Amino acid sequence: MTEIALIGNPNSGKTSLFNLITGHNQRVGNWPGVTVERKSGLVKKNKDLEIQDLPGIYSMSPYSPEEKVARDYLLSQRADSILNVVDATNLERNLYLTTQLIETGIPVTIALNMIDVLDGQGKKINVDKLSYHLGVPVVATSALKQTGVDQVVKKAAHTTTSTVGDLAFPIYDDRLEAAISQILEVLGNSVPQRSARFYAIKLFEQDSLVEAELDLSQFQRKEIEDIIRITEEIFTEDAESIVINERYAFIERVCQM
Ligand SMILES: Nc1nc2c(ncn2[C@@H]2O[C@H](COP(=O)(O)OP(=O)(O)O)[C@@H](O)[C@H]2O)c(=O)[nH]1
Ligand code: ALF
Ligand SMILES: [K+]
Ligand SMILES: [Mg+2]
Repeated sequence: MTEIALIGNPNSGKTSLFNLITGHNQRVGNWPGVTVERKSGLVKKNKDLEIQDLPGIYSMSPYSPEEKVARDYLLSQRADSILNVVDATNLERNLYLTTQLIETGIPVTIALNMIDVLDGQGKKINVDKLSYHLGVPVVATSALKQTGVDQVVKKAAHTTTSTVGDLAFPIYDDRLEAAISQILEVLGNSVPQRSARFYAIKLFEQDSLVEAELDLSQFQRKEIEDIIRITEEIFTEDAESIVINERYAFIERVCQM
């Protein structure tokens, strides 16, 4: 059983796609926060695949307990594949979560949803260019028009932890990359090897939840803290700002193409 997880911002159309894929009639509403818990189902056209509908999430640093459900599912390493549902009308903001999903080490396939609205707004995105610069497969989809749904399930099924070798993580400012490497060595075996980069960046971000979940040694805590301090002076900017800016700068470079 291949495990595919529907991850994306709230109101991106995850349940709409789920319902089409599974034949289900799970709750779909035109406001953020309808889906509040996990729901599994089998892919109608390919019964070997199990797909998970999860609540909308703005980032892997959750604000509400509903956002925690999606995060915990991915970090528990249950999912073989991340089907990242992206709102094409709000691309830049949706990609902020995308950068974090890749970092989890679970291969990401993008469903570039609501392509119909984008067509009605008189705009077009070079799908192949976006896919190449992002390092992940991209299929333009519409849940309304029922466009590209089967194709994106197909690709997600072929982009799992079992079929993908080395992954293409988003590369940031080289000065931050040095800090990430050092934290990766400090971390050693305190985290899964697959998700190591995700945790390393979140520890640099001083994410309270990650810090508590990992329960790192006093020696590890001192060295990370030292790595952050030095990198802050190099960047002449606070740790949270460095990462936030570096994600959006990466997003900027990808979108212009
Ligand atoms: N126009 C258009 N609307 C969509 C599309 N996908 C979903 N929707 C609509 O987007 C809203 C959000 O749907 P939903 O599945 O609840 O989003 P979710 O919170 O990610 O599960 C609903 O009003 C759907 O009718 C799409 O591809 N095109
Ligand atoms: F905002 Al939702 F499922 F209702 F992501
Ligand atoms: K919704
Ligand atoms: Mg939903």
